[PDB]
Amino acid sequence: GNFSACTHSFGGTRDHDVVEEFIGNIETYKDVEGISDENALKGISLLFYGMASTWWQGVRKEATTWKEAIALIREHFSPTKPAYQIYMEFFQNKQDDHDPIDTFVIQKRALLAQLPSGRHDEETELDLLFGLLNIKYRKHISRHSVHTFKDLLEQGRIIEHNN
Amino acid sequence: GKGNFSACTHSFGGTRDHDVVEEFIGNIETYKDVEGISDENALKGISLLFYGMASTWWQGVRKEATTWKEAIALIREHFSPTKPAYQIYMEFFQNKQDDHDPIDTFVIQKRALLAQLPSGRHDEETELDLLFGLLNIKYRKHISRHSVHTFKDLLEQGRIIEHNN
Ligand SMILES: [Cl-]
Ligand SMILES: [Cl-]
Ligand SMILES: [Cl-]
Ligand code: NA
Ligand code: NA
Repeated sequence: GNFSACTHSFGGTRDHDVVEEFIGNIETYKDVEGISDENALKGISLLFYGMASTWWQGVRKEATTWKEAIALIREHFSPTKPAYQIYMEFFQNKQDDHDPIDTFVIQKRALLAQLPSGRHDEETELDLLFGLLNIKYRKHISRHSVHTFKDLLEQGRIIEHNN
Repeated sequence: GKGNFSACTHSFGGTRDHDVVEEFIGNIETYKDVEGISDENALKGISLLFYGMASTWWQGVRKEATTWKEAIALIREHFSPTKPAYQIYMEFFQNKQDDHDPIDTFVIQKRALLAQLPSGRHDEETELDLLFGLLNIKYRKHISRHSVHTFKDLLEQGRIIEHNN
């Protein structure tokens, strides 16, 4: 009753649906066979082979609960762009002299939409963006004069129309 | 009785001092409450409370302040001397860790900026995400993002690399 009879296995395939299917299968097996969280944690290494086994050897001390073991599998194997990479790319290029504010804001908010969904509110997102705006706009627009991207775009478009 | 600030003894000239701003806001909130002035009327009468730079400032922003609450938030935002968050982020991302900057002084310079943002805005995981891309390849070869959870972990692992090299 520790997964020694379980026919599900995971080798480290970096495929979201494969990871969710595996996690779903072992949660079901655990529930149907009446395995405790503590025993599921002590037996989970029986379900890994290849790269997943080498991986588990490296992280198992971090998994103090069954729930943390499941979170480690999702975090490590479900593929995503690392947040640190998104921030670096966000700060890599300032707004050009001839790039209008709408397309500049679209591209930047597109990078912000790659970060975890609940992490930043619109105020924080505006703070991240505001320093990259062209000096042409910041001469007219105080950070304290805008609360939303829509406020910023409304003032920026007026500036563009008056050139 | 009063419907305006004509009997208020408090005024603000634009001193960029957090304690002065909070004292002024507290004093006009007390007067407003004692005289039973509504939010809407306090906003219509607020210009009497400003002189000098604060008067010129208010002339320039008053259209943005559609409520008393928004007026008070604009005073706090404009007169509390702080580096604005957007400038903190730009300065943070301006310099990568050089080949000769060790982990202690790199982390200290970056924490000096992060400590100027609102205390509850970013948890340590988010602060490490902001930092990690700026770390020199000397550290990133040996230190995986998934392997550090705290600045203490990062400092401990970076010092081992330095002790070896
Ligand atoms: Cl079993
Ligand atoms: Cl006062
Ligand atoms: Cl501060
Ligand atoms: Na302005
Ligand atoms: Na407003």
